[PDB]
Amino acid sequence: EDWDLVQTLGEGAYGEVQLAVNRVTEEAVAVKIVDMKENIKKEICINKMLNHENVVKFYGHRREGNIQYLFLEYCSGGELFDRIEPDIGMPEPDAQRFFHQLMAGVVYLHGIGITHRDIKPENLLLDERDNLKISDFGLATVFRYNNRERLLNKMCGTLPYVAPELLKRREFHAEPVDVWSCGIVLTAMLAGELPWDQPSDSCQEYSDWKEKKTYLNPWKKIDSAPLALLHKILVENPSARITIPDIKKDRWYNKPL
Ligand SMILES: CN(CCO)c1ncnc2oc(-c3ccccc3)c(-c3ccccc3)c12
Repeated sequence: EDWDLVQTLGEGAYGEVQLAVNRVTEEAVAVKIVDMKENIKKEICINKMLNHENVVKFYGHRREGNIQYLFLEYCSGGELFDRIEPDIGMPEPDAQRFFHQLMAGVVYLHGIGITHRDIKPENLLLDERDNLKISDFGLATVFRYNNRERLLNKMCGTLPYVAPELLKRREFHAEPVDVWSCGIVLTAMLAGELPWDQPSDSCQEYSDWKEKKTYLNPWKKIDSAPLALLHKILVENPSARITIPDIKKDRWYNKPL
């Protein structure tokens, strides 16, 4: 149980992720390396609640002086982001499959009162069977406790995926915001492109979308069935926006491919 550090698998703010393999049992893991010179105690506290096949497995922590260590399931398939060919995307049947799994993961987190708050292709990893795994709970927080919803007010995430209500509202519900980001993801997957830099009335592309101008990119690359689902998800008003139970009833979602 001396995981030795075979190779860097990436970098970041915090620090890096190493491919730590055992040498006796040879069991691979991803290890997160975080120079504390928070946040870390919340991400662990959260990683400790999680158990699901579309959520990235948490194994342990190790304080070790100045550097925190997170032993997390290894995803040798890499990021969904690299399965998205620019300007093209991917085959509709692969996208549907990744959406299915993504929704199973999100349902699961929401079910236990947790919101991820930064859903994007970069944070969706793929194992060697290409199974989608939600990764990175550093922006993640509790929106439900003792069966009692708390609204959010900390603005965070990544702007091209963030829902309009969180740029414009003092406080807002957690669940629609993940719902929106999942639809920006789906768009990326079917088009190879992000529609806007941000969902704000000062962004031409976003104003073009609200005006149902879907003869522009990205939308013209998207077949009508998935596009009608995107019409229900990317609803500006978070109360009018589609919920996950209803996403699961939608025609494209249930289309055999
Ligand atoms: C990024 N985290 C930690 C979050 O769980 C990972 N976790 C668990 N397994 C993983 O496999 C990877 C990975 C897989 C293939 C190539 C490169 C990396 C990565 C990876 C991804 C990007 C950057 C850094 C690392 C990864």
